[PDB]
Amino acid sequence: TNPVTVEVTRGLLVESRHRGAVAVVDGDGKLFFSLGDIDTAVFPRSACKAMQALPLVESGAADAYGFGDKELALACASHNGEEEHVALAASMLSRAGRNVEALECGAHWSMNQKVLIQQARSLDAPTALHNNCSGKHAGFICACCHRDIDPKGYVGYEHPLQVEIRAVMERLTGAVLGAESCGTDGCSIPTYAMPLRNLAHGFARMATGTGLEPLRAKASRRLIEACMAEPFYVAGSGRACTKLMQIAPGRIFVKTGAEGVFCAAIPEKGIGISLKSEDGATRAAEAMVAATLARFFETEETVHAALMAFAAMPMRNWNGIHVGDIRATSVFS
Amino acid sequence: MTNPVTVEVTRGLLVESRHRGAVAVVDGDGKLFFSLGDIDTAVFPRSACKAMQALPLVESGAADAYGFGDKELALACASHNGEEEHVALAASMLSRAGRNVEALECGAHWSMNQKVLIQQARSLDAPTALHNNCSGKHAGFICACCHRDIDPKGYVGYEHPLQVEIRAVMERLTGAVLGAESCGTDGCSIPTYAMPLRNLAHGFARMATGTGLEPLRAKASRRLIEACMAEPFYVAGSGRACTKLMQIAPGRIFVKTGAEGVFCAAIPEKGIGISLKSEDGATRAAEAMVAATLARFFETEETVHAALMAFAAMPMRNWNGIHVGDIRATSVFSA
Ligand SMILES: [Cl-]
Ligand SMILES: [Cl-]
Ligand SMILES: [Cl-]
Ligand SMILES: [Cl-]
Ligand SMILES: [Cl-]
Ligand SMILES: [Zn+2]
Ligand SMILES: [Zn+2]
Repeated sequence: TNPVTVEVTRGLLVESRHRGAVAVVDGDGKLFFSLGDIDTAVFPRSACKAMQALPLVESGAADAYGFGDKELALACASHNGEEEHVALAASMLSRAGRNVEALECGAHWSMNQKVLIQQARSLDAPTALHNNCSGKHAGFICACCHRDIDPKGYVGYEHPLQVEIRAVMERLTGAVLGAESCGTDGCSIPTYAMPLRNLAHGFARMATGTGLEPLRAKASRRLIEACMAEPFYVAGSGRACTKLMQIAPGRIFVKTGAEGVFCAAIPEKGIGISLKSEDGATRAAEAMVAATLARFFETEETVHAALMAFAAMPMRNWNGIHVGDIRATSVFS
Repeated sequence: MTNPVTVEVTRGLLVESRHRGAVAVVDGDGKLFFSLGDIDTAVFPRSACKAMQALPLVESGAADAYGFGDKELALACASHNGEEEHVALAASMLSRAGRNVEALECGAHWSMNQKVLIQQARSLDAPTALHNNCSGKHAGFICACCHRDIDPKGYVGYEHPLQVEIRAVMERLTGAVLGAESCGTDGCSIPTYAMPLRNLAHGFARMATGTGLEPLRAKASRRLIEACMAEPFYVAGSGRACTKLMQIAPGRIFVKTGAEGVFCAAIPEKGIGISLKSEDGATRAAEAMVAATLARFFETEETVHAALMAFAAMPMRNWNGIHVGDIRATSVFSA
């Protein structure tokens, strides 16, 4: 029965309240911090894209097509459909001998307002390349092509790619990922509900290598380093996931998920983080991931300060007037 | 007292996300017909109570002096998309008070509606104060001031005669105490007074019924509610919940959204007022919750009930158009 994790104030008062759950786990699976119910299956949605990109790396497809940090970042991305994202994804497909028509994710306008205005002014309609999951889906197609697997139907539950992804995520998290746990994601691929505890543990393991074979440990290390090295390619302009990974370069891994999921790691402390705003609000998940991270940087005041700017964000109206704050509650203390 | 789960968002076989909330349904006499959760704790009505804020426009006689039909009264009660028709009409309402866009103190922003925003972006460098979802309410405020020879400059300020009047009107409609402690600044820079959901609902029941109101306030309230139901495009716009909900049973259902997951409603013919809040402020929950609450009163009107249940239980389709799960008001709305 989940505690209030974020308050949203106006004048002297709380106007809105979010409840959520948080799991912080080390490489060995030891629990360092928890809020609310970390045992009920939650859909990680986009928060677990890095786990899904392991096939791209472990298959040798990354090395074969000359993917560096930018390409791997995109594979792990919910991007804004900025031209830089669109041209990188086209490039990943091109090097595999494919193009946009291979994408099975469908098209949508940026979920960033500033980026949508630019799209609206430069395009008649978005393409599948503008889909926030185009880099992941381009990873998928590249993984298939490299291995001589026809990418057609790569979204299918019993396509060999999704078979491999399910086995990989079972191994990382120790969760049972089958029909019971399964739903269709925004891009038409499977997403697998699992306890927050197991999702945090999966991330701790990618972060530490603990419990993984060398190949999976190495491929996990490359994916995380790539996201922290090219955080723009994970999200883009004005995005929480990009800015959070610019506070302490190379030290903090974060990834947003649809419906208020966040995953994080701090490799150097060997911890994985997962959390869920019960109502699925993004603003709550952002404030909660910042408050949770800040616990581990209390001794580093400029990093703590930067994190607290997301844990306690001012809101201004259309005239620029401060009206209240979105703030993580004292349960983070 | 903890708020019950009012809305579930499903994916595959599971609940993906849950919203908690509160609902009050009150008649003209203040009798409670239906409630969920805490309807006693102060909540900010935000734009949900624009119809009450429009009383000075009508009761001053400003609406009649400036030739306002149902469209102008609807816009005055509106959180509109900033479509061409809303922008022109706001501009007309100001023009009749001897004013223009510079008179507006609400500031500018791009459309609440994505499709309208794409249109705005393609045809404008930046939006003006006229494009602001509250520009009709603000044009009304300025017109009420100009008609009475009150200087509209600083019309947003707490002790400006308009704001003093709005507090007095809203205390009379709601029976709520609206002072400094309850006050916040709204998205449009005017005051917004947190009050119990029960008091908000009662205020709408009284506008809906005339019960407890002096003849002039009773008449002015009937005019505002009628205009909103007569011209629901002007209350919101293309694609909008508020417009579509008032096109289900033309002239019979009043609704209005508020920022942070508020809805207010009335069904004048059943003598009832409705208020509600998604505790987490989610629009999608408040929409599901107002549709389920309205549906309770139309169960034997199968076309209307079905049309309302299309908002209370709604399929989610992904970018490829595949059904992935539902946004559904829970069963506490049937019990
Ligand atoms: Cl996105
Ligand atoms: Cl392994
Ligand atoms: Cl650093
Ligand atoms: Cl003008
Ligand atoms: Cl009265
Ligand atoms: Zn996706
Ligand atoms: Zn307003």
